Amino acid sequence: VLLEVPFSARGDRIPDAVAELRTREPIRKVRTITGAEAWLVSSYALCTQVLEDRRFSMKETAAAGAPRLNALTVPPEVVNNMGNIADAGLRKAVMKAITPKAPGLEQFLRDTANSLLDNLITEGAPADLRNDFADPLATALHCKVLGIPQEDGPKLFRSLSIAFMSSADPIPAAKINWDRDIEYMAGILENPNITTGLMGELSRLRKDPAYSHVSDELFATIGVTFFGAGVISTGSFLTTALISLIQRPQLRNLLHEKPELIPAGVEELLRINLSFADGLPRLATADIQVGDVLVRKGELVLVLLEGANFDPEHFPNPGSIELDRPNPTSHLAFGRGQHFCPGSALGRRHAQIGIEALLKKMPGVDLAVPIDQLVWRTRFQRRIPERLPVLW
Ligand code: HEM
Ligand SMILES: Nc1n[nH]c(-c2ccc(O)cc2)c1-c1ccc(O)cc1
Repeated sequence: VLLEVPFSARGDRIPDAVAELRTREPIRKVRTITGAEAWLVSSYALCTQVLEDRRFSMKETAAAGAPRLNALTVPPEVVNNMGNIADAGLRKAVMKAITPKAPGLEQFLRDTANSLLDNLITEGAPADLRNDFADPLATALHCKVLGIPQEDGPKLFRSLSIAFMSSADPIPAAKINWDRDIEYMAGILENPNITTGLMGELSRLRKDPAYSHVSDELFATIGVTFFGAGVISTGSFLTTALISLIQRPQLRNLLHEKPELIPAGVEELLRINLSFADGLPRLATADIQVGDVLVRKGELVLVLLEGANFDPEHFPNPGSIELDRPNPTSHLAFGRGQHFCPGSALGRRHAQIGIEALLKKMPGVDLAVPIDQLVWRTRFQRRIPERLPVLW
């Protein structure tokens, strides 16, 4: 049969297959889990082209009858969430509220990381660094950034193992959790105690005359989607970064010894990250030449981030973490172009502070199981181990 995507849910190694495709056929046809055909793009040059040409549309991926990567877990209008935010005149305000720059926010991240780590040391090895460190760090950060109660984090988080599924078919639970989580965020907008963070800001703008015709549904949706995307993305990235560090003891020791190099190491950890389980989907809105292929209007294109980020033509010795590259932020871990991640700085800070805190508290961190014993989540939009058992 035609080559099927994805190739592997493992987030600890890139398949050899990826370099062979990039060399032989850096754009080629594949079949997705729904049985649709798509073009898989796997070189830095071609990934960048697709991402920088808006005629490859994000929004149009949601059109009825399109070839699909996977089934929607959001309303179709939510695929255009950033466009809807810009159209409501809310982009600057949202972007400002999710920077890691608010007074106290970095200290709160540090404090939270340290407390989680003290609790694991009290309890004794083995510790699970996903469920008991990275994901609670992510969840606490996002409650603080949104201005919502910390104690509401866990129930919101538990929606995410369904919300970020990569399924061939619609998921009944996704609707149940979406509607419940929208109702919660609508209640937050009406709650006078919520005066800080992204929700406190949205709540003020909602009652300002310049935003009187912005819908209550959009305001709630921003809350739900920014919580879910940020939590899943920071928690998953930090988890798989910790694997890459733990398996580079020389690097772990360098960063421990010289923590000022942590921002450069996180940037390399981003470059090499396999967190995104699928290419980023786009729908062609015109006939467009990409390499040796004429992509036709209506066809699905999948931009393979690791294809670009491990391309030796751009990043020589791609599989090695080198802290002195001349082009260190030029990876595609946060995307490129119109839909460049709005949370990028926040994501970087979360990882930096989590890593700094772990290396200080557990300088001897190591896996407590052979690496092949990690259980990789399937049929999900992220690659993540179900547990990350460590000792120190
Ligand atoms: C290390 C952490 C993160 C990584 C690796 C990541 C990665 C990405 C990538 C690759 C995209 C582009 C998707 C595409 O073009 O199809 C994206 C978009 C997005 N990110 Fe992130 N992200 C992270 C953190 C965050 C955070 C913290 C938030 C929010 C608080 C966030 C919110 C979103 C949203 C809302 C979009 C969609 C933007 C659009 O539709 O134009 N991300 N992210
Ligand atoms: N691609 C996705 N899969 N699942 C979601 C999502 C986010 C939060 C939820 O509670 C439910 C689904 C998304 C999502 C997240 C952020 C967006 O701007 C648009 C879509």
